[PDB]
Amino acid sequence: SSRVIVHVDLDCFYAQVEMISNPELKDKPLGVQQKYLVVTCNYEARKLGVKKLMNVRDAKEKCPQLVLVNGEDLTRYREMSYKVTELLEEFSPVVERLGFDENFVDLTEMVEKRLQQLQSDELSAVTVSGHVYNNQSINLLDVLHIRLLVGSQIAAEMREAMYNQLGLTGCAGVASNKLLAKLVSGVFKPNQQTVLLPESCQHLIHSLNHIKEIPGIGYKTAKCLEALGINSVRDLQTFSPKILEKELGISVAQRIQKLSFGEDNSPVILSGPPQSFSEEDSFKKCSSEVEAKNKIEELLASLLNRVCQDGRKPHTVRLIIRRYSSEKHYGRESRQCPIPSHVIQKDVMTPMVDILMKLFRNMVNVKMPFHLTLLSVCFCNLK
DNA sequence: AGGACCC
DNA sequence: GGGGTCCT
Ligand SMILES: Nc1ccn([C@H]2C[C@H](O)[C@@H](COP(=O)(O)OP(=O)(O)OP(=O)(O)O)O2)c(=O)n1
Ligand SMILES: [Mg+2]
Ligand SMILES: [Mg+2]
Ligand SMILES: [Mg+2]
Ligand code: NA
Repeated sequence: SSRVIVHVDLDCFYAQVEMISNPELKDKPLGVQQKYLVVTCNYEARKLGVKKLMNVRDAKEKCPQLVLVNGEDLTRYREMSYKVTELLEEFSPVVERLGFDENFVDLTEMVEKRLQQLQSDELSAVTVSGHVYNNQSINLLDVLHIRLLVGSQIAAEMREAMYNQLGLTGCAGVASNKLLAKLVSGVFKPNQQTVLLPESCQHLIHSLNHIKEIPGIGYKTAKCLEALGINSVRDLQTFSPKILEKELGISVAQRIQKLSFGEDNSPVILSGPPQSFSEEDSFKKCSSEVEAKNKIEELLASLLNRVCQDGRKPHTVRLIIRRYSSEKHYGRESRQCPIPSHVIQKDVMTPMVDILMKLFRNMVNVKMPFHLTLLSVCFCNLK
């Protein structure tokens, strides 16, 4: 039952894609901009003080000569992200995506099949590729260490193929489960890889300084733990299971406390094609109102091409909006409805827009002043 | 339809 | 910001 899981995580992904298109940017500090946001930047910019998700002002001041490129259209990042998953799928079919630039692959079978092929006296020649977390000593007679080192060799083949075939560099983490592979993959960056031997697990988990650093504990849950006086990984590990459940539900409570020890039994699952296709536009009060028709028509036009290009067809459409002000929860609202079977045919635009516009009015009272900062359209329930 | 999480 | 996943 012991697995060897690899987590691959590309370097500064959007900036990396822009640097490749336009090598004139290869040596300049570079930031990818969406509205007033520097969503990410290359490693030249992270030297000069720029952070991911820093607004343009803080970043131009921290680095005046920061070159900026617009990254609001994700089409190119999207396309590259699938070329990566597809290439990893040649190694093992079951690849799980997490966002546009991370993949997990279960290497156990590949590892076992490579071990099956080594003769008695070349087992002792097995070596690591890249870093060993916490510099831990290898024990060549420990079969778990052996299988992890073969895992590290496979990861280095995957990184070399991504570079040689797609021009992309990234990091990899090899460990016994997904949580640990993903934590260890960030230890040496950019463009490096690390393997976690089982004895250093507690060390890696206790190296985190904030409980939100655990994948699966987000903004909301962390705020609730903070309020319970839970602040370190160890505070979570040792806190009352009963009380935790009462304050967060058997579900959230029991999975996070498990994660706090480094335990994660979830399988790597095959992502395959996408479950939804969406586009959004953000703006400052631009919409009020029914020119949204324009706005909604443009989203729709690009979305229609994507779903067309996909070749499965969608059966539900949804419209998402967001309303202006204030310090409270500015949550989104939406309306969905099925797409008429006759329309399921890829004129199209006109009845698709009529539908969206109806969903629009259902949400917004057109008789008073509107109040909108976001329009989004989603196609889903693909079939 | 909303919400939590991820990138 | 501009995307995604799955759950209640
Ligand atoms: N809240 C977020 C997080 C990420 N991204 C985008 C920008 C990144 O280029 C890409 C990958 O996210 P990562 O967190 O892996 O960030 P990077 O790949 O840019 O940097 P690193 O080298 O730290 O992985 O997803 C985004 O738009 N919004
Ligand atoms: Mg990442
Ligand atoms: Mg990355
Ligand atoms: Mg991915
Ligand atoms: Na987290």
